[PDB]
Amino acid sequence: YAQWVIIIIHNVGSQDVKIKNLKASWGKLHADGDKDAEVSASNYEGKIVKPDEKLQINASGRSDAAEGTTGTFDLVDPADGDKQVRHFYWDSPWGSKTNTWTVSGSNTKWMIEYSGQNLDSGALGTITVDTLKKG
Ligand code: NA
Repeated sequence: YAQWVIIIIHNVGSQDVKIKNLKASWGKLHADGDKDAEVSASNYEGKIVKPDEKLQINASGRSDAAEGTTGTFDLVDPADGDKQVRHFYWDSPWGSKTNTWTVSGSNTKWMIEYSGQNLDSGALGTITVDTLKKG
């Protein structure tokens, strides 16, 4: 449980954004403040984050294995036929390997800002992702 991430998507613009394809390849997804309460990625599939709302994802390594947390998701634009906005990848591996947080993709109608990631040894930490559809 030393390897964990909290990802907070904050819609700071005026247009809805949508999450799809959340998947942890290592570790689990869990409820806020509750690593023992696992949650399904399907609870997030297609969820809309409205203006000024936040959506929180919590992921951690396994309780009974030397396994960190790794995963991906996409943000898409529900006003534009779920057009891809950005792809996201996280990795907080068990052991000495540094952490990774990677945002990728091109959709010039959107601005995406993130901060909080710990790229050194230890947990990736709490990453806030602000989203804004440009006017
Ligand atoms: Na690590």
